[PDB]
Amino acid sequence: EASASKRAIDANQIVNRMSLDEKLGQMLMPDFRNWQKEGESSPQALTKMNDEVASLVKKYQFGGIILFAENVKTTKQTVQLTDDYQKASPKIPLMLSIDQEGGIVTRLGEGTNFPGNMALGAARSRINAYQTGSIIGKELSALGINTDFSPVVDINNNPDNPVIGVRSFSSNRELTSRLGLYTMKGLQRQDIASALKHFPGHGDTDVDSHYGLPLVSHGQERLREVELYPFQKAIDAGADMVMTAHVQFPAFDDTTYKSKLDGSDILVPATLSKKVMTGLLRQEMGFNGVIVTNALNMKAIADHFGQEEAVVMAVKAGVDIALMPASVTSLKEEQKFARVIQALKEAVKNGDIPEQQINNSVERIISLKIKRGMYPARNSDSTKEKIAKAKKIVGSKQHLKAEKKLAEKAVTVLKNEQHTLPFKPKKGSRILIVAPYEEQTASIEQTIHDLIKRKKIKPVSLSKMNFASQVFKTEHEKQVKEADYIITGSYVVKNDPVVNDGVIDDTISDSSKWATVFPRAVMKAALQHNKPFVLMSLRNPYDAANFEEAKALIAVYGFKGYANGRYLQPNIPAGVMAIFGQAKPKGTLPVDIPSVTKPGNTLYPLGYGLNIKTGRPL
Ligand SMILES: CC(=O)N[C@@H]1[C@@H](O[C@H](C)C(=O)O)[C@H](O[C@@H]2O[C@H](CO)[C@@H](O)[C@H](O)[C@H]2NC(C)=O)[C@@H](CO)O[C@@H]1O
Repeated sequence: EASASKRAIDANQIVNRMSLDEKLGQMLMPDFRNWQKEGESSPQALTKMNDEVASLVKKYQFGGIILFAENVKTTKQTVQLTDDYQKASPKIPLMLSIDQEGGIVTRLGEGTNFPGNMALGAARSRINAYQTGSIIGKELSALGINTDFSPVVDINNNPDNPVIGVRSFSSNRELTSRLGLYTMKGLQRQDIASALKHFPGHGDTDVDSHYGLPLVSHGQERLREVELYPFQKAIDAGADMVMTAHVQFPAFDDTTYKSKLDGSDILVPATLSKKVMTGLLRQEMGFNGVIVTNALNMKAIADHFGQEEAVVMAVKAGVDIALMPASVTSLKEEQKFARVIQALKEAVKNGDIPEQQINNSVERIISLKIKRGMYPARNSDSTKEKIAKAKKIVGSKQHLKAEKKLAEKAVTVLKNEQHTLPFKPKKGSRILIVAPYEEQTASIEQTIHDLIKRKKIKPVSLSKMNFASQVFKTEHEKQVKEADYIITGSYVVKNDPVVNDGVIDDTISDSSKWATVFPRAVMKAALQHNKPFVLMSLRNPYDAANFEEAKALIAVYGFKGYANGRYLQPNIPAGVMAIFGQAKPKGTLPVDIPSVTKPGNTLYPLGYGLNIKTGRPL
């Protein structure tokens, strides 16, 4: 009430005293993922502050830094790094931001990973998203990280989407909106600034904006009804920030520019559109929080617009923060920042960007820093004290317990005929573990090893088969014939098996098609030899359509395995626990699964999921 009124006035008074260089500095958020010091031969992961990076923070007075996995490998190192970044910031504390989404996008080396957004979708309950946001937020807070670029509220209603997929809650706008809203609230309750992404909605692309500039051709009515819906709900409920999409939406803005690549005309990406960022987001939708660009180093921008140019265009469009405006990995490259600043200055001096617009943007940034307790600094503990506290919080047993429950709830049973599941092996049974990569067979193996040690199943022998880039051969059939039980993980991004007249082609010997051909070959051999067989879908669940013949089929919505003594995601263990009757899946599909054998039909509908014991829909 009065705090918000005081905050706006304080932000105004503070910005009125800043020089233009200081104001423009606040609007930049670089990364320093890697760094090459004086005397070093090439850039390496920046895990510890040095005086070279600190001097650039002091010189350019950035508003924030985005951190990547390279920068946050251990809790102890992270707390030291964020303290050191704040010590380097000469006047205003930094936003220190990160992509700790959960599931398949996480960064913290020792943090709790969580099963991810589509898993939260499968589990349905919005309180689970709140708990996820809250725990991630608590971990980030302990680490001195104050901004999370989460939640993704893109709606994955194009199954071929290669960049969103299980990063989305759902193909349904209400489920996505509800879980996005509660993620955001959980983060904010821990005083973490939360950014909705990617506006105005990246869900219906089949092109990755990392590698090319995607186009969404839907009309305004559809965009308002679907894409914009979860953004509006979270904006109305007090979203702090919104990250843009480098994606073309001609229904909102058909302005074109001459590409710097091929000289051709290209539709403006939303990030650089005044109609989208000011007309729609700011004015129509009433968002007055911080608008941050998607990363400006991505091909969707960098291919077609110059480096300085993209930053200037983004600010002209109405964004408040330019994310990763230039890549500087040594002091020899530091003028890149000076050139971005000078380009912004010229735009202000010529009136192309009124100085008042700069003031308003910096006031938003400062206001957010005050609102979330970044400014002034709240914590008077020593770094040693902060480290000790964070080591008890980040990846804590309580957090691991919560992660396990959520991952297990999310497991979605799609088929279980004649009680194929749970597997109940006799002593000495041979279990064949089949998955694309060694980390995935290792995750399944370790989980089973733990079950044996904890006397949950009888002792069994385990063999592994890693099938990425392989073609199913006699040696593989022999292993199938020798097994008593077979667990196979399937991994797809875009599910594109070759099918003719309703028949999936199993005659394909091109090893590059391994993802859609090899698991089917294992199934076929297992069924032919009357072997208990379960297929676990590991990434996008659409591959469930590749296994209509199977008697047992589950989806876990997360594919990362086990490496260096650590589970990189909880999803595979949760699925293995379900397979052996040691967890209760409660998942229902948060997307439709299109039929592969009958194109244009839905094989499994949104909301479908079985009770593993009874076979009745949940
Ligand atoms: C490991 C790593 O550094 N990845 C990043 C990208 O992050 C995404 C989330 C990933 O791991 O797949 C990053 O992608 C974009 O950039 C923003 C900042 O990281 C993200 O917040 C944003 O969500 C993401 N945009 C989309 C559409 O996913 C990318 C940008 O250069 O750099 C690495 O690939």
